[PDB]
Amino acid sequence: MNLTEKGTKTAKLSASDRIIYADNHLIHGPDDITAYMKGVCYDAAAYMRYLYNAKISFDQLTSISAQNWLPVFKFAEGRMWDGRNSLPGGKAIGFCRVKGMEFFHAAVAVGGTEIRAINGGLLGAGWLHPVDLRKVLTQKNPDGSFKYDGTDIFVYISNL
Repeated sequence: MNLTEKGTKTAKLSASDRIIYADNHLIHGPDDITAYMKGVCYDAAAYMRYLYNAKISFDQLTSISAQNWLPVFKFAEGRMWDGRNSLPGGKAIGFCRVKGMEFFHAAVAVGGTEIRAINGGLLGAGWLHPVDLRKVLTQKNPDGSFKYDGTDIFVYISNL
């Protein structure tokens, strides 16, 4: 992804300082992830995982863009959200159509069932406008999918 001047400075902090930085400026606001990187939902999620010391090199951060994060997140290899329990703070949350497991959105868990994201409409339309998944994904199917916008989706917690 492309970084801003501020996103570059923040990315080159030590692993320790990056965690402290995310906690103080981003996971609960008041900063907007768009002030750090110029990407879309997947890049916002990857940037936050990188700050929390995920297995992402600076070179991967500054060369992988948008959907190319999908083989790094490996969402379908993670834990399915059961629709009721808390999401682990700072983790990447992936949303896919059941049919073909086609991922269309990524968010960041910020506590309980709340998420921050960009470019996701009802699943997060701005980093500073958190969404409670329990308010949006209320109807759960026998397969563990949820009814969303006329179709069925899975919710996965990336291990990244």
